[PDB]
Formats: sequence, structure tokens, C-alpha cells
Amino acid sequence: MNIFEMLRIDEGLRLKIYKDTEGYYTIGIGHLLTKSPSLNAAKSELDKAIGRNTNGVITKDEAEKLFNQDVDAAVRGILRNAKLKPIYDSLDAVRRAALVNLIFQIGETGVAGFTNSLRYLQQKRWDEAAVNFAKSRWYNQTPNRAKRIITVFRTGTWDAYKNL
Ligand SMILES: [Cl-]
Ligand SMILES: [Cl-]
Ligand SMILES: [K+]
Repeated sequence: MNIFEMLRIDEGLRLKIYKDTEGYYTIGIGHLLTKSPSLNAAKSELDKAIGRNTNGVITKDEAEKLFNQDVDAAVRGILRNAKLKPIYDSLDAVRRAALVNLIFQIGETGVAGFTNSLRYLQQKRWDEAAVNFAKSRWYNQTPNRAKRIITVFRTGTWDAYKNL
């Protein structure tokens, strides 16, 4: 198991523009295209992303391409976040992956309300952070996925992703 496989399990793989759980235009492996309700706009974003005139459908390889970029950028931004880096730095590999996954999903803006949960992680108070993470819109709107992420934050093992 690793961040790519993990996120690959959580976001799936779709080669054609689709709407995510929030109803936004996305493609590939959870690659958000825009929060705009306009399909054209989404398609434009796609075109900008891939670097060609696609008409909403991409190849597997392309999809993977944007996914690599996505993971990398997420990590990179966590590292540029003064509030985030310390957290990340304090965690073991598995847990870090959970953190990247979370940010890949909700973004820094998203991660912004997790202050208290992040702190419990920092203090290595696993169970408490776990309870805390659950009290959030994030958990409420994507409870299955949240639950896995949370088990990883709590346990430090990939058990939750075993068998998926
Ligand atoms: Cl992009
Ligand atoms: Cl879910
Ligand atoms: K998805």
C-alpha cells in the first residue's frame, strides 16, 4: 500500500468528465476540474490541464499524469503550509499518507478547520484525534471514506484498505 494506491482506491478512475461527491466536474483519479456549474468551463479546464483539445475524455496515461501531478502538489503544498508542515513532519509514513489524502480531497482551505484535530495528531493522541476528526462536515458527507482515513490516523496501519 502507498499514497497512490490508496487514493486510487478512494477516488476511482474515470476517463470521462464526471461529477464528484460535491457535484463538481472531475476526471481521472479525483482530479477536480472546477467548482463551476458550466460544462464548457470544465471542459476548458480539462483542455488547459492536458494541453490539447480533448472534448472531455482522456487516456489512462493522461489520467495518471494528472494524478502524479496532483499528489506531488499536495505534498508540496503541505510542506509550504506553516501550520501543516510541523504536523506532517511529526508523523510516520502511513499517517502522513492519510494527511496527504485528506488534503488532496478537501484542500488546504478544507484542512483549515482541522486545527484541533491536527493538533491531537501532533500530540500523538490517536484516539482523541480520531474522535475529533469525525465531528466535521467532511466526515458527515463522506463517512465511508472518512472512516478509513480516520482508522489510518488512529492506527498507523493500512488495515482499512486491506481487501479493497
Ligand atoms: Cl492541472
Ligand atoms: Cl464515502
Ligand atoms: K472521485
